[PDB]
Amino acid sequence: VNPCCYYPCQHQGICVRFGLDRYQCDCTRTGYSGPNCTIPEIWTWLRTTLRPSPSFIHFLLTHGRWLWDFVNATFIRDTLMRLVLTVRSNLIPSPPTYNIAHDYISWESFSNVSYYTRILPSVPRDCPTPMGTKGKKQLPDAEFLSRRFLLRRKFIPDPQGTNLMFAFFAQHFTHQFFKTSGKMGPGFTKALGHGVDLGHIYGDNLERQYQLRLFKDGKLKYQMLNGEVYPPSVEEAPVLMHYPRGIPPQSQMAVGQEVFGLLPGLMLYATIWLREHNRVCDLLKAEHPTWGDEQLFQTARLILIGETIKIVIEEYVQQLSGYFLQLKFDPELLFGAQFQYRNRIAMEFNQLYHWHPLMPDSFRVGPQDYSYEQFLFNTSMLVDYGVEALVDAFSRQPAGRIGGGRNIDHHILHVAVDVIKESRVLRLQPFNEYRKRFGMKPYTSFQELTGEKEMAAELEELYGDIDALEFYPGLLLEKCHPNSIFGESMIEMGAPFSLKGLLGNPICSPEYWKASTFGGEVGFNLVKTATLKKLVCLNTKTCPYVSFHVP
Ligand code: HEM
Ligand SMILES: *[C@@H]1O[C@H](CO)[C@@H](O[C@@H]2O[C@H](CO)[C@@H](O)[C@H](O)[C@H]2NC(C)=O)[C@H](O)[C@H]1NC(C)=O
Ligand SMILES: *[C@@H]1O[C@H](CO)[C@@H](O)[C@H](O)[C@H]1NC(C)=O
Ligand SMILES: *[C@@H]1O[C@H](CO)[C@@H](O)[C@H](O)[C@H]1NC(C)=O
Ligand SMILES: CC(=O)ONC(=O)c1ccccc1O
Repeated sequence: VNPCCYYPCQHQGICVRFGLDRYQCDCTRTGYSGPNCTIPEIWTWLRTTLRPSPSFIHFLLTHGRWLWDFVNATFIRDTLMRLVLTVRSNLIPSPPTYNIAHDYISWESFSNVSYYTRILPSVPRDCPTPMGTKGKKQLPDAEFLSRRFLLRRKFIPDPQGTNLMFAFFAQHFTHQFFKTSGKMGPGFTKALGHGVDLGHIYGDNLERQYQLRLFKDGKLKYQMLNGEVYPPSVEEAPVLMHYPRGIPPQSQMAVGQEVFGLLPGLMLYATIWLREHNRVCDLLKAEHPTWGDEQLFQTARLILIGETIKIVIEEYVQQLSGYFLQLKFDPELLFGAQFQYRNRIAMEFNQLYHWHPLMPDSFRVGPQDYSYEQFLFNTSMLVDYGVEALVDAFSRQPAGRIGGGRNIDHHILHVAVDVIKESRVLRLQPFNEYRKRFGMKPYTSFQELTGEKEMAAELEELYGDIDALEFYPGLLLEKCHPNSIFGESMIEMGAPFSLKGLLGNPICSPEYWKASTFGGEVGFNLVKTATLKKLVCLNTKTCPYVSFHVP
């Protein structure tokens, strides 16, 4: 039998088949040696024995308010942020490694970017079981597993007080780089650029961008309604949008991300950013009167990418982490370090980001409470209430807890189901194996996994062996910290993926991080000082309560 099915190689060592039945682990640069890369090197042993547990670190980061307040105001802040930035990233490989077609390095894997990459090779198609060596011959019925462990029974709010403003941001944001090609199958992505390219505002292809663009003052096309500014209609911006048959082009808003029409929350953020883009153009023009359309546009896009990356690090991630340490966005922190300014979206990263539990039972907008069947495709609510109106409403309603289990609304539970199904087609490796990839002890029992005995008990009869527990279910059912939005694994695995994909951008490089790049000091500060509040209020008549945290 395929020896690599036993996943013999520890610590990032590579399992290669040799002869008819042998195998060898390439322990190059893994820090360990031996047949399976288990014998540590002197420095490696020290490092691994002198590293406080993930939970301990988390502890230190979420306590000592008085302490941090003092640290955050010194240089230690920067020092730690850099540590975080670097340490966390070195986990994600770059240049990227494998994809759904190759479980080994290949020039194509590195060239063909329609491919999502993956951190761990697939479970060899010829292993005794679906997960490799352990578990039953057939995995739990996807749907059952979902109804039994992910379906929300009673709404469980996120203890960290995260709101829908955050939720919808997360959705809007991720959908600029998570765009699975329906025409190519799983593992493929129409979101080339694999990162924060703001393709969800400008489009994933030129023609579409060109269509979305006004080609005057560098501005982006738009339309006026009730005296306010909203994205143009599909009749004026003949772009392709995914709306249900029966809705005329004059009722569809063209934005950059085809799917964004299927939720006011999305189209909301779409409007906000469009608004901003246009505004930045104005700013740039006052400064550079000799500039043409292209450059005004091109520059304005770089500024928004900067802003986006800023707001995500200092307010969005901050929100999630709940850290007392003040996260900081400063491309310079890495100028001394060894870092590759490029990113390649991983399928595992895609899985992990399905945060559907955030969605509420219903959507409250003031005295009015809207249902899914009232929200999901409402092509007027946005224009009816207005940007400010919604931002105030979404900032006040709490999002649901992500980790914990049984907290996904039925209206959208069908997704978590496909996520599991897709996982198997992608032949993702076992949860534990991924745990190790991200420097964590594998779980020994389902009862160590979940914080309890009853659910674990059932998961055990179903999966057979904790070592068969799949990637997504593991992330979503794993026990949660004291009162955090999710578990250890979610943080330990996701943080690397998110920090790398944030700093691994060309504008974060020393070659790009110049003021000239953003049209001078004016444009540069726009980035250096961007904030969720400003992003909203500097583009709306009134200023509502805006924040990722419910008041
Ligand atoms: C009312 C709210 C929401 C609805 C109706 C919804 C619906 C969907 C649907 C239908 C898919 C496609 C999968 C399929 O064809 O079965 C999807 C994918 C996804 N959703 Fe949600 N979603 C919602 C909220 C969210 C939120 C809050 C997040 C968190 C950031 C999120 C993240 C994702 C991700 C990452 C994907 C994968 C996209 C891809 O692979 O291209 N969704 N969602
Ligand atoms: C990236 O890889 C995919 C799959 O390896 C390529 O698509 C396949 O192309 C071959 C020959 O053109 C066809 O026989 C298949 O039908 C295609 N399959 C899919 C999934 O579309 C794709 O051409 C590659 N992209 C580039 C530009 O290199
Ligand atoms: C290497 O791993 C294989 C499979 O798990 C095992 O049979 C073998 O005993 C291991 N060798 C060492 C020295 O750990
Ligand atoms: C859309 O929302 C408005 C209020 O924003 C409501 O009056 C109307 O009934 C909704 N239409 C739908 C989708 O049922
Ligand atoms: C210190 C650090 O990396 O924080 N990151 C996160 O909390 C984080 C962000 C996005 C997704 C999952 C996460 O766990």
